[PDB]
Amino acid sequence: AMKIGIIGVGKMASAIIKGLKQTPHELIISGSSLERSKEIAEQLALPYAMSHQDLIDQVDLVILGIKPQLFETVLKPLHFKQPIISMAAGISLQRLATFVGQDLPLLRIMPNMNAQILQSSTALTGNALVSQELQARVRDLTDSFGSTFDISEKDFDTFTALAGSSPAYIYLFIEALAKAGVKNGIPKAKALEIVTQTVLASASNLKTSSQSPHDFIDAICSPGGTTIAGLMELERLGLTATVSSAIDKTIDKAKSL
Amino acid sequence: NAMKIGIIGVGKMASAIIKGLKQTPHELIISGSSLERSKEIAEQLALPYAMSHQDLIDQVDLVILGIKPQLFETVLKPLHFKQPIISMAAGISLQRLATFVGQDLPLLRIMPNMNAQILQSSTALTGNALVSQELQARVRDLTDSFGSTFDISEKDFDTFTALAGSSPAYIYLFIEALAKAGVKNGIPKAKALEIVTQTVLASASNLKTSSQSPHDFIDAICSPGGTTIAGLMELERLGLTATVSSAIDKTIDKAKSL
Amino acid sequence: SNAMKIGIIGVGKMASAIIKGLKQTPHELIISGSSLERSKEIAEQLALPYAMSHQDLIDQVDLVILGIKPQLFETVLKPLHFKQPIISMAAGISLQRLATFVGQDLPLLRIMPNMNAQILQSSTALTGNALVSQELQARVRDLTDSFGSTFDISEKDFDTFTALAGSSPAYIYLFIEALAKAGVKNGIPKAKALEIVTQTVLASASNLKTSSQSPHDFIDAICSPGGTTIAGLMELERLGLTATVSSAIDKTIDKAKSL
Amino acid sequence: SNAMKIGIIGVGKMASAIIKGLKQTPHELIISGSSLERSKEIAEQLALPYAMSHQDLIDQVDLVILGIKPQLFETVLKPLHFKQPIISMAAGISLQRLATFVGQDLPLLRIMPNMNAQILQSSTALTGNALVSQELQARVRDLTDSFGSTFDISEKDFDTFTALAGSSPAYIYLFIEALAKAGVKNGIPKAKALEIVTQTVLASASNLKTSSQSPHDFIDAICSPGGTTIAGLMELERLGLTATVSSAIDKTIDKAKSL
Ligand code: PRO
Ligand code: PRO
Ligand code: PRO
Ligand code: PRO
Ligand code: PRO
Ligand code: PRO
Ligand code: PRO
Ligand code: PRO
Ligand code: NA
Ligand code: NA
Ligand code: NA
Ligand code: NA
Repeated sequence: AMKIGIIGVGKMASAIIKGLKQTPHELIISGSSLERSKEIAEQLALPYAMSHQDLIDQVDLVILGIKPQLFETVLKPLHFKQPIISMAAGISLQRLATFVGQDLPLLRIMPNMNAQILQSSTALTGNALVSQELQARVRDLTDSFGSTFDISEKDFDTFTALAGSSPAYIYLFIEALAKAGVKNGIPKAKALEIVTQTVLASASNLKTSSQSPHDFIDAICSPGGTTIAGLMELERLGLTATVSSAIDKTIDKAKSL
Repeated sequence: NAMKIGIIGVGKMASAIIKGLKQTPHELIISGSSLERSKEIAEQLALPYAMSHQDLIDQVDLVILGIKPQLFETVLKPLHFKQPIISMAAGISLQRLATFVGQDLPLLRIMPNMNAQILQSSTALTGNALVSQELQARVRDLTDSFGSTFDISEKDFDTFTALAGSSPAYIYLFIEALAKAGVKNGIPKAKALEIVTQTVLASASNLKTSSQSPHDFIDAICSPGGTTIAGLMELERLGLTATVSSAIDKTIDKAKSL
Repeated sequence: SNAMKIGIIGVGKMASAIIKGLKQTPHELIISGSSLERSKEIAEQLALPYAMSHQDLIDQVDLVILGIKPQLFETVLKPLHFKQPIISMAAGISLQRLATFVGQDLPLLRIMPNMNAQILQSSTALTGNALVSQELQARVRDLTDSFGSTFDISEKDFDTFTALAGSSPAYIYLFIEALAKAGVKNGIPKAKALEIVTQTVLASASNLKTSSQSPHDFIDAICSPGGTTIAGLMELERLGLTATVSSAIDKTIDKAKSL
Repeated sequence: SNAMKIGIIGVGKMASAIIKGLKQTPHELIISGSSLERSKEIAEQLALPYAMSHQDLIDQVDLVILGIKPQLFETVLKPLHFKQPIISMAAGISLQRLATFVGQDLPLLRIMPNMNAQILQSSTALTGNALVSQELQARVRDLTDSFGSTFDISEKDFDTFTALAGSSPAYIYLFIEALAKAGVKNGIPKAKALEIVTQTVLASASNLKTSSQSPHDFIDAICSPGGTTIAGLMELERLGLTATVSSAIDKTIDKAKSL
C-alpha cells in the first residue's frame, strides 16, 4: 500500500483520483500554488503538500497532471527520487528523462475524461528501467479508472487521438445529430436523450457482435429507404475523410508538442 | 390479458423485435411474402406460421406490419382487417394507412431501430384518434420489450426516423472512420475498433449521467494549446456538423417522399 | 421444329453484339436496317438475310427483337402492324408505353443487355407483360442465356439495372483507364499498365464472387496498418470516390426516367 | 531432389495467402511467427511445421521468404544470421537496403504479390539483385507462378507496381461497393446489386483483355448518343473520377517511397 503524489491537478488528474481513491493507496496532491492546492484538496477530500518537493520527499510514486508545455519549467528545479507517471500528450519518455533524471523508471499513460465514471481507455508504457513488477502495480492503478491497453510508445500519439481526444469528437458528432433534430422540430434535451441512447446501444451492439460496422450499415440500409439516402449524403460531404483529417491534425499536434 | 399477435412481412427489422416479443406473455404468429418464405422464417424464428395473411388476420388480436413502405398499397388493400394495426414503416402516415385498411380501426405507428437485437431500441410510438389510453399502454409494453419507448407526435416521426432509426448507420460510419484513421496511423483494425467502440460507449454513458452538455465536455477535454482543440478546429474547417445536419435533412426528405 | 424465325428491326452496336449469341441458337434470323441500303450493308457484315422493309420482316417472323434507340420508337413503330411477341432492349421505355405504340393484343418483353454480349457474357435483365406465358418467357430466357446470364428483374427496377449493368461497363472502363493512366504518370508504359490492372481487376472480382467476404472485408484484409493501401484509400475518401460513382448512377437513372 | 526446403519468417495475411500456392509445389515448407506461441497457433491453422526460432528456421532451410511488415525489417532481421537466398514481399524496401540488414553476400529477391494469391491469381512483380543467377530467378518464378502470374519488373518500377497491383484490389473493391450501394439507394437489395455488378466487372475486364479495342474505344461503343451512359459518364467527369483515382495512386506511391 504505497503513497502516491499528484503534481498538477486539472480536470484529467481530478477524474483519475476518484478511481485512485478506491485503491488501498494513500494519496496526496500538489497544485500550481498553495491556495490552488488547498482549493482542490478541499473538493477531493485529500491531503495536500506545502510544495512539489515536499510531495516528492514523502511519496513512493509521482503522477504528473500538469500540461506538457509546463514540463521543462515546473520539473527542472525539482529533485525526484521515485518512479514517475506522465499523462502528458506529446512528451516522450526520453524527453521526460532529460527533465527528471536518467536513473528513474518512467511510465507514460494516456487516459481520457471517461475516467470520471471509471471507464477510461488508457494506454500504458514504460522505459527500460521499469521492472515488470512496477509496470504491474501501475496497471492496477490504471484499471481502477477504466481499461488498460499495452501500447508501444511509438503508437502513443495515435492512441492520444483515437482515445484521449476522440470523446470531444464523439460529443461534436452527437451534438450535430441533436442540432439537426432541433432544426427539424425536436427540442434539444429530447433530441440529445434519443441520440445519446442510440449511440450507447449501437456501440454496445457492435461490441458484442462479430459483425463489422459496415456489416451493420448493410443491415440498416433498406433498399430505396431513408438510411441509404442519408449515408450517400455523408459520403457526398466527406464524413470519413473529415474524421480522418481531424485525427491526422490531432497527431501532428501531438508530434510538435 | 394475453393477446395473440400476428406479424405480416418479416424483414431484418421485424426479426429484430421478435426477441423482445418472445419475452412477453403474448402468443405470436407470422406470415411472409409466400408460403415458402413463411416456413423458412418459422424455421428460423421457432414461431408458428399462418397459411395466408387473411388466415393470420382471422385468428389474431393485434397485427404488426413488417413489410417495406413501398409494398403497403399492393399487400394491404386485398386484405380484410378486424383488429388494431401497428406499422413500423418510414414515411407513411396513419391517415394514409387508414385509406389502405379502413377508417374503423385503431392504428399505431412505431419507429424502432436495429438495437432491438439487444433489446435496446429507441422506439417512437403514436396512435390515431381510435386508440384508447389503454391500448397505447398495451403497445408501450410491447415496445418496452425491445428497448425504450418515446411518446412522440406523428408530425415528428420523420425527424425521429432520422435521429433514431437511421442514425445507427451514421454512428457506425463515424466509428469506422475513427478506426480507419487508426489503421492509417499504424494501429491494427481490430485493435483500433476495440479502443474507439469502448471510448464511444463510455463517452455516451458519461454524457447521459452527467448534467454537462456535449459542448461542456468539449471545453473540459480541450486543453489549451493541446491536441484535441487542433483536431476540433479541423472538424470545424471540414464541416463535421454541417455534414451530419445535411445527412439528416436528406434522410427526412426521403421519408417525406415515401 | 423447335426452331422459330427471329427478326431484328434496327441493328446498331447492341443488336450486333447479341447476333453472335443468337447464331448459336437453333433459330433462323433476319434483319431490317434504317434503310434498304443499310439493310444489305449490314446483312453482309453479319452474313444474314435481310428483309425489304420492317413490315416485310414482320409478315414472316415468329418473334421481333427491336434494336432501335428509345428516341425513335414512336416514329418507327406506329406505322407498322405487328403480329407476334416483341422484345424491346431500349432504356427507359415501359411495356405499357410499348403497347400504346404497337398494340394491346401482343405479348411484350423487355431486356436490358450490355456490350459483354460480344463475348457471350452479358448481364441481362428480363421481364414480360401480363400477356407473356411461362412457355414464352422460358423461350426468351433461352435466347438471353445464349449471350450471357439472365436476371428476373421487376419492371420497376429496370432503370436501376440499366445503370448497374447496362451503362456500368463504360464506368468500369473509365476506372480501369484511370489506374493505367496513373501508371503512365509514374513511369509504366500504357500497354503494360493496362495488362497489369485488367488482370488485377479480373482476379479481384473472381475472388469476391467465390468468397463469403464483403468488399469491405477484403479492404480490411489488404490495408496493412501504416501501409500503402490505407494511404491510397483515405485519398479515395478525401476526394469522394464513392459519392462520385453514386452520383453518376443517379444521373444515369434520371436520364433513363426522362427517356 | 528438385524439392527444396522453404522457410517463412512472419506470416500475416499476405504470407498466408501464398501458402496455398506453395503447397501445390514439390517443396517442403516451415514457418516462424512473431513468437513461439504465435508459431504453433498458425502452424496448426495451415497444417505446417513450425521452427523454434527464426534462426532455427534459417539453419535448416534452402530459401527464406519474409512475410513481416516493412516497419519491422531492421528490428527483426539484424540479429539473425542468414545463409541462403532471401525473398522479401515488403512494400517500399529496396534490395540495397535489405542487403544492409542481412548481408552483401546473399542473393536477394523482391516480390510484390496481392491478395488474389488466395485463389492463385496474384499479379506478382519479381526482381533480383546482381547475386541472383538465371537458375535461381527461374526457380523463384516457378514459386510465384504457383499463386498467380509473374511480371519481370525493374526495381525502379516496384513502388508503382505496388500501387497498380498490390493496393488496387482495395480500390477496385471500393468502386464495386460504390456501384452496389448506388443500387441499394435506388431500390435493389445489396446482395443482388453486388452479384450484378461483380459479374459485369468480371465480364467487362475479360472483354477488354481479349479485345484490341482500348478502354476509351469501348466507352464510345457503349455511349449511345443522347443516352443514359453518356449522362453518367459526364457526371464522372464533372466530379473527377479519373483525377481521384490518379491522386490515390500518387498517395499510395508516396507512402511506398517514405517506407
Ligand atoms: O426502423 C426501421 O423501420 C428499419 C427497417 C430496417 C432497419 N430498421
Ligand atoms: O432505411 C430505412 O428506410 C429504414 C427506416 C429507418 C432505419 N431503416
Ligand atoms: O488524456 C488526457 O491527458 C486529456 C487531458 C484533458 C482530457 N483528457
Ligand atoms: O487536448 C489535449 O491535449 C489532451 C490530451 C488528449 C485529450 N486532452
Ligand atoms: O502485397 C501485399 O504485400 C499486401 C499485404 C496485405 C494485402 N496484400
Ligand atoms: O497496404 C500495404 O502496405 C500492403 C502492400 C500492398 C497491399 N498491401
Ligand atoms: O444495353 C444497351 O442497350 C447498350 C447499347 C450500347 C451499349 N449497350
Ligand atoms: O447508353 C445507353 O443509353 C445504352 C443503354 C445502356 C448502355 N447503352
Ligand atoms: Na511530441
Ligand atoms: Na412520407
Ligand atoms: Na423513361
Ligand atoms: Na521506400
